[PDB]
Amino acid sequence: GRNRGRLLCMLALTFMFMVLEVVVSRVTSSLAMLSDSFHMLSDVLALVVALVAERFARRTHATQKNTFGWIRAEVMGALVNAIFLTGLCFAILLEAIERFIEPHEMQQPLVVLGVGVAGLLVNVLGLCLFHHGHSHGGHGHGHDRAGQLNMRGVFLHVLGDALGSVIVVVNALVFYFSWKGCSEGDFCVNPCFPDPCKAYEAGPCWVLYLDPTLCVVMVCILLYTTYPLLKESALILLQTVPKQIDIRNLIKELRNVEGVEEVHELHVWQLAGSRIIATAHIKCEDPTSYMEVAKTIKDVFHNHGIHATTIQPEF
Amino acid sequence: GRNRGRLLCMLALTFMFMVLEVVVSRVTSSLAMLSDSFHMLSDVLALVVALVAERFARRTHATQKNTFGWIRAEVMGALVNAIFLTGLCFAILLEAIERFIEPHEMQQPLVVLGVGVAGLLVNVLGLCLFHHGHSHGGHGHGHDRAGQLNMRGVFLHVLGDALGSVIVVVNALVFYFSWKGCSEGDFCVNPCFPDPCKAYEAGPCWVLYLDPTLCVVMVCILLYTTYPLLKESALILLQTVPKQIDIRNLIKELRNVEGVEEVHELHVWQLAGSRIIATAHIKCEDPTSYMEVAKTIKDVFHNHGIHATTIQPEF
Ligand SMILES: [Zn+2]
Ligand SMILES: [Zn+2]
Ligand SMILES: [Zn+2]
Ligand SMILES: [Zn+2]
Repeated sequence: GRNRGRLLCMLALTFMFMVLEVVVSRVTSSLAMLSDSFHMLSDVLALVVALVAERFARRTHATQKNTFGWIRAEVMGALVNAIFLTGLCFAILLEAIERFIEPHEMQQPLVVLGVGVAGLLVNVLGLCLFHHGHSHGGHGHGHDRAGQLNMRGVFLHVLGDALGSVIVVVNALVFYFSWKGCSEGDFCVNPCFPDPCKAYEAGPCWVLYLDPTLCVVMVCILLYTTYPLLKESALILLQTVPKQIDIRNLIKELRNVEGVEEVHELHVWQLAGSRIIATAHIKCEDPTSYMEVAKTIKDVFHNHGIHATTIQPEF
Repeated sequence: GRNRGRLLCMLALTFMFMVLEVVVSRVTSSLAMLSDSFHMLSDVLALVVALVAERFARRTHATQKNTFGWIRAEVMGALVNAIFLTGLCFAILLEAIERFIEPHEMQQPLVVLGVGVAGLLVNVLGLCLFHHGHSHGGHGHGHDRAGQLNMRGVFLHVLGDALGSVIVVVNALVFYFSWKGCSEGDFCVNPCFPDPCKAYEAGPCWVLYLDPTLCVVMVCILLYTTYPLLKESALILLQTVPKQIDIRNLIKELRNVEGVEEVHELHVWQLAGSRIIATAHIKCEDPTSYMEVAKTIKDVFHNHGIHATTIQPEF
């Protein structure tokens, strides 16, 4: 409820800021603003993926197209958001390099500054806002993490953009305060800026390379903060034993338990969130005591937290 | 062996064509070629993430950080390649739109045509070249798909680029054969092309919008051919029952087996490739006949192909 509401609100606000950019470009007769319209198309794509994902994670029930259900869909949503952000980070880095090798000068600094401040406000609002395993429930004795991962994915995109907004605002301010370049055409020369199109002193060209370098630094930050989630997400999709559980201790402890000849094929794997699933085979001697033995076996897995289990007797 | 060899060969050839583009740009004093040097960073990135996938998928061996192995790592490699291609497709579409709204004219058509023909040859070479679940093996009676998915992922990128090379070559040819635009400056006017920088008849402007539209069409093709894999890959990561297996028939057939009145918690899920894993609970009356009953139970799962199983008795 709350999560879907937050995502829908941000998607709606994102469309509103898209319309604001388009109309501002229309009044100003500029096209790079329209280019900013498309970054907005990309934030809208992250938000829509995070959401298919919330509806779907909710169908936590035993369908027959998935005997397990869909919570893993939410983890995958987090994963794909992370991968999308990493791809956008690489494309941003390659644009930063392309602007380092080819400096780019912009026009109408005031409207750029205004749209950048508005985007900074929107992104700060988003960052403040976004701050059948038979497991989550039931003691589990028998005869929520995914939400955090999905929101951290959306939070990283919003942070990414926010850093983009900070870079645009700072660059526009530095241009307006410290760049005195010439465009009138009378006593006009651009020594630093190459490519002064076709055939006083211009502004300090060092400032223009202020834009690339910070962007590069920016992506590093994002990549750093992106790395744990895509690690965590790709391990929720690798059937790796969760870090809290160690298998060597489990094997020796199980065998310690009475009546148990062995264990073989112990697979412990983590479902989406805290729904760790473990299946085992346990050799015994007397099948009748097997049941009490199996309850002891359930007690072990249990101490270790694995409260969903299937342990074949293999007499 | 063969797969790692193909991937390493294409990565090496990709670096060679990167160096060729950089040196050609150096001789020609052009920078958009350097832009082509960067798409190359992306083809190289797919090729590396398709590989770490190959390196890991072979460690199919009961580790204690992952009790299943890493074949799922290969499926995830396929998945991430697909997602990367889809992201590049969206960015390409948004660049195509940005060039539709702002037409772009290029210089030095001959070197662009040569690099495009070389890239077309490289991409055609790549397309012709790239054309413990205890399941793959063992009868499995007891007391390779992932490679296709990973290569189809790499094949789709290579196809994507190949279509990019075809578009660049065709556009360069059409410019050289049907575009007679003016740049000398004497009896010179660009009516269609707006933004003729700062202050005869130019070439037909309809051709210049030839570049955007085809690109858009191109991405559609890619998206179409990309959709099944990312569906197939994201279901290998959703624990959904494989399409060949239906659960309703399985439940009734297991119930029809003599000595069984119950099944509960039937989970059937597909490991990476054809390593379908199914765990079940089966209630019985006489534990001694349970063993022969369990062999019958193994026969059922088996017919259905589920060749790894754990089936707790719950007497
Ligand atoms: Zn963004
Ligand atoms: Zn317990
Ligand atoms: Zn490519
Ligand atoms: Zn069989």
